[PDB]
Formats: sequence, C-alpha cells, structure tokens
Amino acid sequence: IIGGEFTTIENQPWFAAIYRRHRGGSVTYVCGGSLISPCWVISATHCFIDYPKKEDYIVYLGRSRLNSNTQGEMKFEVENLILHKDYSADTLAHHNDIALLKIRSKEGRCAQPSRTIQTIALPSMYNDPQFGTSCEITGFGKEQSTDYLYPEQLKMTVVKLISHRECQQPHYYGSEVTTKMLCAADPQWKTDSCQGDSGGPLVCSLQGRMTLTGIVSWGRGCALKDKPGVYTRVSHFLPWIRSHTK
Ligand SMILES: COC(=O)Nc1cccc2ccc(C(=N)N)cc12
Repeated sequence: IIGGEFTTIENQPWFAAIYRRHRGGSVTYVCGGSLISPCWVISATHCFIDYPKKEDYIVYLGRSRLNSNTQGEMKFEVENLILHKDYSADTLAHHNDIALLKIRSKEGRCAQPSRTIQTIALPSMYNDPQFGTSCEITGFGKEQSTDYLYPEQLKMTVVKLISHRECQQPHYYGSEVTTKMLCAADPQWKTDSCQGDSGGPLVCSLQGRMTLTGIVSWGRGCALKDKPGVYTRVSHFLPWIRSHTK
C-alpha cells in the first residue's frame, strides 16, 4: 500500500496473510486474501499459478505484522487450492484472477471467529457500488514502487471506484480492462495498492453492509497517474465461488 495508514488486524479481521515454504525451510510472504466462510479464503490465481502445490502454503488469520505472532492469530495449511481454469496473464491484464483456498488447522479445523478473525460478506448478483464510491484496501504490499522490502506492519487505504467507460479510456487501460474487472484509485494519485497487495480485499460499504467487492489483481506501476488499481469483480464470479465451495 502506497500512502494510507498503518493498521492492525482488529480493523481488518477478514484479512488473510498468505506465505510460501521454500526448500530449506525459508518462509516468504506471497499475497493477501479474504476469509469468506470459516473454511474458505479467496485470493488471486496469479499468486499461486507458478507454484500450484497446496502443501507449499501457510495461511494466517488474525495476524497484524509480517514477522510477529500476533496475540489471537491462527495458523492454517491449505486443504484444497482451487485455481480458476481459464486464468491467463497478458503484459498487464490478468484474466479470471481468482482462487479459493480451503483452510485447515493441524487439528483439522476451520477458522474460529473472534475479535481479530471474522468473515467478509460476498456481494449479491448485479449489485456493485456506483462509480465514485469510497472503498478500502488492505495489505502488506510495497510502500513505494522502488522498495524491495515489504512493510512490517499491516497497512490500509481508501480509494474511489472508477467506471468501466473511464477505465477503458486511451490514457488509462483502453480495451485491456474488461467488464469482469473493476478499477479503483485516488483522484490525486497519492495512494494505491502495489506489488505484494495482490489477492487482498477491496471492501465497499453497500446499503450499509461491508462487502468484498474486489480482489487486488493488477496495475501499471503503483499510484501512477491515469493507472488505477485493477480488481477482480467478485459479483461476476458468484456462480464459480458457490460451485467451488460446495
Ligand atoms: C510498480 O508496479 C507494480 O509493482 N505493479 C503491480 C505489480 C503487481 C500487482 C499490482 C497490483 C496493483 C497495482 C496497482 N497499481 N494498484 C500494481 C501492481
């Protein structure tokens, strides 16, 4: 997250921190995710496509820091790694950038809701917020495009949804951004999601309900003028989510 504010997991309790175990035992941060039901975390296929082995992943819930075992946090392994069959990546655009991770503790249990671990509601069909709506993003992603390290403390920011017609403008993304993708950015281009924030939530309050409207997917640079953050539009994927969580 470029700009914005440092936060804690109690403010973003649906946030899942996803890591990968390498040969030799080193563990590195991969992507963010969102808890949609006790056994299920939703993220982006691009985070996993190159290492599609469920055994490699570690998922934390209730974790506020990149290298601290936050009081009340829960550690999980991945029982099922479901990637979208029609996923693909162009130079910029990522297609069907959605993945499901069925989580399980070493004891075989799913998440136990608490003050720091909570689910996030899915949107309803054909009901996304109007353009101009303010939504929040959360992640352990880069604080500056030129950084190589990720921030130790969890960050959040607020961005505004951008219409498909605006995002398809020539100086924006043209025909590279599709109706299955949602654009969002800061009108002043000072704050945004960045590399490392992928798979994380774009949460919008709609009709008084906090909803998982998007999943961080892609973007040209970070907080770059006329280059919004591009998010998987969760409402389009409701039949796929329902079918793959059954
Ligand atoms: C410096 O360019 C990047 O690091 N871009 C990005 C790489 C990987 C994922 C990204 C996701 C969102 C964005 C964005 N601009 N919001 C940018 C991303």
